[PDB]
Amino acid sequence: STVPRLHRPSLQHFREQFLVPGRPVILKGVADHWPCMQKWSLEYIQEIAGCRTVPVEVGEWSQTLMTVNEFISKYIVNEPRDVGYLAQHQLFDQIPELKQDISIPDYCSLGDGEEEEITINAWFGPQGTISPLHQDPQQNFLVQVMGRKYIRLYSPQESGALYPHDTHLLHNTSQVDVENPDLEKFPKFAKAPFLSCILSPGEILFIPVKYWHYVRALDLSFSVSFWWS
Ligand SMILES: O=C(O)c1cc(C(=O)O)c(NCc2ccccc2)cn1
Ligand SMILES: [Mn+2]
Repeated sequence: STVPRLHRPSLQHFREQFLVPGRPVILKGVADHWPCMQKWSLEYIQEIAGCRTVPVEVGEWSQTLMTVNEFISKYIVNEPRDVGYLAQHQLFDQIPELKQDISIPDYCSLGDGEEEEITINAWFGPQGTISPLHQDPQQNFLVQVMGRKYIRLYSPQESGALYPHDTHLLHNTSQVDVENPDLEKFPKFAKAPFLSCILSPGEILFIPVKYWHYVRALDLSFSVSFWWS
């Protein structure tokens, strides 16, 4: 079944019906008028960030460094040879002029943490970037600015059917390939219930703390995640 969509729910409505019980929801009408929604093009990103060094994941992922200009030329526009992903980078601490184009969702103030401790990551890459099914240790607002993303969500109650890796460093990551699972090795995965959605520009997906999520970009995509408690 699909993640529910609510237009600008009250802080109390969000707190009681989603944050406290830990239920995913897509928030409409919240981020859809942030300046990033109309301003962020490849052209704007190149103008404001082109010459800055960014970390890039190259898909068995390896990690390298290059300028934003280099990243767009090699992994976005010029019939890329491999998949490059400007992933989980605090681009707005590096480039404060870009932080003017976003805000922190008001719903974050329902958390128990300081606003200064909210981690804001950029997720900028071509069509076809894929995450492993994984869980994070904080709440998350994932804001879609450019393009769409297909996302699959499994509650923490279903962890047993997701076969987490046995190593400590990877215990938060599933061994299963969500979209082509090995049911001979991971048979419990097939009957695990889940929510899914296509997240589109202007929309905010609330991923509850420790909720397992899987993310595949359907187009050239730019997302901003807010990790908060
Ligand atoms: O908001 C999040 O918590 C979040 C969003 C994404 C995302 O892709 O948008 C994500 N993917 C991780 C990844 C994917 C491909 C290569 C290397 C890392 C992880 N976490
Ligand atoms: Mn994540």
